[PDB]
Amino acid sequence: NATAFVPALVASGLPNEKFCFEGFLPQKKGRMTKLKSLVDEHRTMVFYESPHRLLKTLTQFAEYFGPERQVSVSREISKIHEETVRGTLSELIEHFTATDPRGEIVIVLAGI
Amino acid sequence: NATAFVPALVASGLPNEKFCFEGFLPQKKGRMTKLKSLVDEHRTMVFYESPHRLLKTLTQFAEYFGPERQVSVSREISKIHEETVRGTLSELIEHFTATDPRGEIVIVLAGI
Repeated sequence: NATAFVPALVASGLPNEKFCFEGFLPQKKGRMTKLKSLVDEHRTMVFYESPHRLLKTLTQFAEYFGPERQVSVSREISKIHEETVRGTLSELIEHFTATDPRGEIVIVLAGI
Repeated sequence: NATAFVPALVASGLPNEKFCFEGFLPQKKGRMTKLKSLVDEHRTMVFYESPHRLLKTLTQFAEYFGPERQVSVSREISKIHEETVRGTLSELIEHFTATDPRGEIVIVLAGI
């Protein structure tokens, strides 16, 4: 689902009227640059991620934005049915260390 | 969980700063009265319900508030992990007719 971000934003409990759709992070070349680039972003950011890459992305998010930054990770089970994990980046890293995630997800990250 | 409503409100995408915690509907005596009483409520309402009673409650909500009224039904999997079904009462009745629900839930109902 291409517009999976719409319900993710609603589920997130984060400011969602002003937001930056970022899509997928660069896997390699350009990735640190993109991350570095988002450090002063005050708007909610929305990213898509794969389940096997989520923990790395969340870890690096903690490194660049701080472990206390609010985040929401969501999986769309249907157009009306969503599953969501929300808290600090630190809480989500701990959560997705104990349990691997389950489908393509949307990450909704609080701005500065 | 007694304060399961807190994350349900966040997940709901409904106005959540002004809200009426209603708890459990009367099962029998007093139930129609309570429902009748909420008909002109403009604030979001929050209820707790059991999985075997949800469909009846949602059906009667449609009868009293209208099938187009926005609603969110949530299940707390942990303090940070929630599962949510949101749409019109009509959409949720259809959803919970095809699949019975899975634990104690919180219903977050849009006001008038």
